[PDB]
Amino acid sequence: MPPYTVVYFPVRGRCAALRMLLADQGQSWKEEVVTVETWQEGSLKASCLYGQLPKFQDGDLTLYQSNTILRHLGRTLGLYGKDQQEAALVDMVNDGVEDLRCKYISLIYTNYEAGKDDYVKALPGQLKPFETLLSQNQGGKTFIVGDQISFADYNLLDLLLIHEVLAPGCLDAFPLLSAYVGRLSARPKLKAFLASPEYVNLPINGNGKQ
Amino acid sequence: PPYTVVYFPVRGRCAALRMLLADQGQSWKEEVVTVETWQEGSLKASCLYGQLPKFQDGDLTLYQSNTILRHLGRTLGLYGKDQQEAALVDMVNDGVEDLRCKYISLIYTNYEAGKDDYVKALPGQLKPFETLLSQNQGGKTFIVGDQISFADYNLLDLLLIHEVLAPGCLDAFPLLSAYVGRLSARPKLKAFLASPEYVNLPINGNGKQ
Ligand SMILES: N[C@@H](CCC(=O)N[C@@H](CSN=O)C(=O)NCC(=O)[O-])C(=O)[O-]
Ligand SMILES: N[C@@H](CCC(=O)N[C@@H](CSN=O)C(=O)NCC(=O)[O-])C(=O)[O-]
Ligand SMILES: [Ca+2]
Repeated sequence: MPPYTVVYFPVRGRCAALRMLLADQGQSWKEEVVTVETWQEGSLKASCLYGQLPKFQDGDLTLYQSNTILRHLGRTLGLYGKDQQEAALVDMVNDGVEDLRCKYISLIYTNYEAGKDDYVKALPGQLKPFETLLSQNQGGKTFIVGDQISFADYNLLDLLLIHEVLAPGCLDAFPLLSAYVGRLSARPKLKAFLASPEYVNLPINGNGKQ
Repeated sequence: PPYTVVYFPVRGRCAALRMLLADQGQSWKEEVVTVETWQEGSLKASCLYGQLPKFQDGDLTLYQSNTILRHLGRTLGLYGKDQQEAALVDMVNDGVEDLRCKYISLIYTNYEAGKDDYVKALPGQLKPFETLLSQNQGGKTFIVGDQISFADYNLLDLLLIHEVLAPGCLDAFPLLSAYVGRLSARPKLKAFLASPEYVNLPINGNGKQ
């Protein structure tokens, strides 16, 4: 059996980035799907540390919190910068990605109809920091931090992909981020994963909105 | 080092990192940002995500409170003994961050009408931390492993501000209760928590708590 197990609802959501990471790094993992019906049962939810998913297993290590899973995999697979200084920059990027993801999730699940217009208008200002970071790192020709891929790249990549769906052409204003999405998405293992049913046949979110 | 904390005159998202620096015997400077300065626009525009705190470690400039905590945890050896513990430390910190976000939402956007439901839901929000303690050396040491981590400081702050919001919220949790008393008694931290540097700052920026 695989050493890694992802326990989550049948959506990309907060597991999209970690899955891209696993696939691109040639890692093996199992998908344990939890249906909304099974979740309503209460048993599993009550057993979850913070009463939520994703839940992740690495051998007998049981983790919760999507960013905890990303950092754990980043640590173990060498995707956390070349030194302590870079590790901090990677965290700074991931925390920024998380802040915007939280806003994105809030829109999708609690106020889509009445908040989309404002969200899209504010989007450029929210994406600009990442374009700025790319511009300050090798002209944005490599990764978000340093000269090697990090877990933050996978999280940012997902953030960009879902926003292109939410607001088509949103990266027209950000040449480096646009090229970055195309470049990372072309990586052999990641490219195959992104085109596979395992990824394509899952909705981005669980409420039919995107 | 040297360390510089750039923030508004409140405890807020710098409380935990300050407790960490003080408890670890580190020296740092406080750059207090005024309303005029922030409204002026220049400083804000220069911040990566347009927000504070901003942190200086020598020639390294950081933003994001949890990035600062993890950086100090990494460089000062407050991140568990190995990868397994580091993951648990992250799990705790992310849990603390989630509740802090809910707390922030309450304080700044729905205090009057939302306090009732928030306090009613609080016990269920704190229980996970009691459970974590119960599974680590009977809760007699730290939140993860046998050494203090950056998550301990963040959790400690979370618990302190909730005791203000809802007095007695830890009475049902013996491990958390003893944990707060134990951590708060650490010499350097005790002195810091009793100093006006800490005491004379409001918890939040809108006078609510
Ligand atoms: N800070 C946590 C959040 C986990 C979370 O919000 N999980 C949701 C599904 S993903 N939603 O955007 C969840 O488990 N919802 C069910 C419930 O809350 O009962 C994380 O894993 O990043
Ligand atoms: N995710 C960030 C949030 C930083 C933040 O919210 N900063 C606020 C002050 S603390 N508020 O609860 C801030 O800089 N507000 C001024 C503004 O946003 O113009 C962090 O540092 O954790
Ligand atoms: Ca240590």
